[PDB]
Amino acid sequence: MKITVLGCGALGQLWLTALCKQGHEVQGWLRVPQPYCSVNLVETDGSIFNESLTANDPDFLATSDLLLVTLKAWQVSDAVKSLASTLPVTTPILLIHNGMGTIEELQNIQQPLLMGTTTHAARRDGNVIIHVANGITHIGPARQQDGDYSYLADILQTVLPDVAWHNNIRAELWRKLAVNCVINPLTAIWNCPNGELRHHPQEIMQICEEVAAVIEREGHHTSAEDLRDYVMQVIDATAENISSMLQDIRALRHTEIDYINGFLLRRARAHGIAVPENTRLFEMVKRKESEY
Ligand SMILES: Nc1ncnc2c1ncn2[C@@H]1O[C@H](COP(=O)(O)OP(=O)(O)OC[C@H]2O[C@@H](O)[C@H](O)[C@@H]2O)[C@@H](O)[C@H]1OP(=O)(O)O
Repeated sequence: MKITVLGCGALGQLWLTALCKQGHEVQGWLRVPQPYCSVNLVETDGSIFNESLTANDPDFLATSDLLLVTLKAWQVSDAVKSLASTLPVTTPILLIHNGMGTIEELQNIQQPLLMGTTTHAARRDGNVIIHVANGITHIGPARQQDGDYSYLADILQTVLPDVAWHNNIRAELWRKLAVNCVINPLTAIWNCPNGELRHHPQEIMQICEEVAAVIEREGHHTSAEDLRDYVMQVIDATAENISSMLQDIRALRHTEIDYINGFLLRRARAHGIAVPENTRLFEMVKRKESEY
């Protein structure tokens, strides 16, 4: 299959590598055009894939069977809209990122729009990407109009196992969002590893009470206790890690906060829910951001 991968960062190079290894015809797409896309990825078995791949070829884009989008949330919707007039109107667009609210920005996309999440881990070390952990990728329809593109899960399962189609991808994304609304801003504000959050059960539960209220009203049934329990399992699993948001703060990069607690705020507003703690996290990270 012919794929354009938008984003040639860690996740993009993971997908580009896996795709090349199965003989799919690929290119990269870079927001800041460069003559080619550098892929330099060390697999779980220590093998190296180091390859310069085509980038930003509009004819390749125009005949691609899939646009696979691996940008950070705040980069996604502008980049996708800028390509959508070139991409054939039947060609699916699959977004994989953390955070939510890009779909709300892509309502007028005429292409099938899909969203995805994965538990693969790919970490940048220098100019090298390391495939740290294998995992599971779930994809499904982004909006109610988007139909059955499960064939894409069947193809991608042979590229980067495991992949499954989930019509209720949106419920899964909300549950991930709930965890992200806790771990990311608290770690970024407190400049601590994820496991330190254990010591703030009151603040966690309060964030979870707020998120559960919003999720409930969005039509997905959940509990503050269920979200808290999932937050603690994720914290337990990543106790020593430095969060992506804290890494962003430490490196003086723009964060994903507008698509994490920011998105929660926009959805809370729309349902008349008061979210005082999420608001504080959001404003605090925004303050930290505009010191650099
Ligand atoms: N397992 C996953 N499941 C669903 N989404 C994932 C997963 N892993 C990452 N992503 C997301 O894809 C988007 C792109 O992530 P990367 O490929 O890591 O971005 P990029 O490579 O541009 O940035 C990575 C290097 O350059 C810095 O921007 C960053 O801190 C890192 O050292 C973000 O929303 C990234 O999420 P986040 O910003 O790392 O929380």
